[PDB]
Amino acid sequence: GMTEYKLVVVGARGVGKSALTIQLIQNHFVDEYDPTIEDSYRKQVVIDGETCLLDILDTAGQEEAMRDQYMRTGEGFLCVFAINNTKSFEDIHHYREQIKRVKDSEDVPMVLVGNKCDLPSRTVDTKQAQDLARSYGIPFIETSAKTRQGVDDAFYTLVREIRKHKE
Ligand SMILES: Nc1nc2c(ncn2[C@@H]2O[C@H](COP(=O)(O)OP(=O)(O)NP(=O)(O)O)[C@@H](O)[C@H]2O)c(=O)[nH]1
Ligand SMILES: [Mg+2]
Repeated sequence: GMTEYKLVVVGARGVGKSALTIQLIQNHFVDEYDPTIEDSYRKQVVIDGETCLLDILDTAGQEEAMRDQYMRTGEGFLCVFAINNTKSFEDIHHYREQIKRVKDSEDVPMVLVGNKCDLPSRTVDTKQAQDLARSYGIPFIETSAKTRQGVDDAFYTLVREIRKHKE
């Protein structure tokens, strides 16, 4: 595609940032846990009639100190938590606050992603996460990288949010 969208996937360790990205790009589910330092991907897609290029940065999970470099370069952010990891959900606000500080824009293209919805051990209610997304004024998408549930939707929705912001 010709229009380029710089997407950045952030969230706590182990929530499925890489598995989501690899499902989007390569269409398979990675069962292993290989911790990320930083990985870059490219994908040509047609969204809303426009062929475009997704430049995706798959980042290292936070330990608490997100890297300013990709918070400055990224145009939109996938903020990922796991529905069986209450702490990863509580962590989200710190990630959004760090991005908003670096951007010095009150609106920043973001999508909240609740991943691992295929698991039977949910501790984060869809309600709690929806309340957060509504307060931020951003979309909330539940995903499974394993079942591919919501994966395209999460990334494509983020591109739509970037489109409204830059234009
Ligand atoms: N059941 C299930 N397991 C998942 C899902 N997404 C990821 N996992 C599993 O969770 C583990 C961590 O996933 P991974 O994508 O590596 O996480 P990450 O957020 O990239 N971790 P890091 O920040 O260290 O790079 C792996 O064993 C992976 O298979 C999902 O939707 N469902
Ligand atoms: Mg990873």
